[PDB]
Amino acid sequence: ASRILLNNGAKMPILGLGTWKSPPGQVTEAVKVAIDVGYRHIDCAHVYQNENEVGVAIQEKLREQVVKREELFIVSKLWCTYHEKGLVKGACQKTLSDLKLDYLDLYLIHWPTGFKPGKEFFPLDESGNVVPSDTNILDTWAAMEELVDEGLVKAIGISNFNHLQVEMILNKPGLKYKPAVNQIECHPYLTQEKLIQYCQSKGIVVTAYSPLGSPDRPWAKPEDPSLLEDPRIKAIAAKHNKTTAQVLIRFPMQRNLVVIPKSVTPERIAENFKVFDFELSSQDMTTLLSYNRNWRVCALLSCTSHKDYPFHEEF
Ligand SMILES: NC(=O)c1ccc[n+]([C@@H]2O[C@H](COP(=O)([O-])OP(=O)(O)OC[C@H]3O[C@@H](n4cnc5c(N)ncnc54)[C@H](OP(=O)(O)O)[C@@H]3O)[C@@H](O)[C@H]2O)c1
Ligand SMILES: Cc1c(S(=O)(=O)c2ccc(=O)[nH]n2)oc2ccc(Cl)cc12
Repeated sequence: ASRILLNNGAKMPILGLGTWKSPPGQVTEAVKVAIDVGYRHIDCAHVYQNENEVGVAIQEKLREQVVKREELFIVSKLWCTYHEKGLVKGACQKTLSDLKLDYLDLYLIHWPTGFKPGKEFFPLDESGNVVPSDTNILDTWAAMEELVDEGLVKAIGISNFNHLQVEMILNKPGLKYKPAVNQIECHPYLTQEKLIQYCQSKGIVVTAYSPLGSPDRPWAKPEDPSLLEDPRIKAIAAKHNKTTAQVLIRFPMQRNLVVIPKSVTPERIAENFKVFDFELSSQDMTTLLSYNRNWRVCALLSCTSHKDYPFHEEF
């Protein structure tokens, strides 16, 4: 099935297009091509600095009547410098304005860590540590709930929250809306079994980011493990007459996850969508899971002293 039912009663496409690092002069075409070849879910964020250009593509495809707005599922994320109650609505509205939308399908707290507001996305002290905000995650959640009640967003969720932080939200006094989604890094080298089971047991849908291991991440080191080049994964793909990327995308789908591979290459955008016509066996799935090594693309390494840094915790 192409969509998963969320705890807000809406359905979310299990395959979406990622847009982190998609250059602004390429992302409009990427999103146009994606919609043309079947994608109905785009993963966005203000911090990616390309929402205007994503929006141009969405608006053109709506105008062309390639798709209806109700058939699209557009996700964005509240950046860390906007955790303050009085800044959340304006951050959401800037994203809506850039994406050329009147509502988002899903709006996520991008990270649990709040930073000092201002122009800088990573405000630093003179010694290089990120400068925190005193705003706690629970008050930021209350501000997210208001966006649902104002009609700006259909669903709210979280991203990069560890198990205890998810629990904190679920245990919030006076909680009005549960998170619909927790978007986390997940691939065969970071399989996330504990966090995924917890979220799924609470009815929170998990989205897997960096499913191909983000080979374009800015801090890649040549010695790092490489999913797309792992001969063991290549062998599973060859057995199924699929590409390694197609296996890497199908894998989270069969764990009841949503998955958001990024590409700006038209052929790969189309490739990555052709994952609804084959099945990995249970043995394939367990074999892929066995490759876990707790290896992260995204460890927010500049924020490790923040009180809310998510990755000291086991999960
Ligand atoms: N919530 C968060 O904190 C967070 C963090 C990280 C990522 N995300 C989201 O998750 C999305 C996906 O993660 P990601 O961008 O880190 O990396 P990814 O999707 O794991 O990998 C993207 C890279 O793989 C390449 N690629 C794509 N399809 C390919 C294929 N079929 N064959 C070979 N190479 C292929 C892309 O190249 P080309 O583009 O050159 O084709 C790009 O270099 C992001 O774009 C963003 O939307 C969210
Ligand atoms: C890692 C990391 C990043 S990132 O790598 O810039 C990133 C990448 C992509 C993205 O979508 N979000 N962030 O930002 C953070 C902010 C707070 C914390 Cl605790 C960790 C990080």
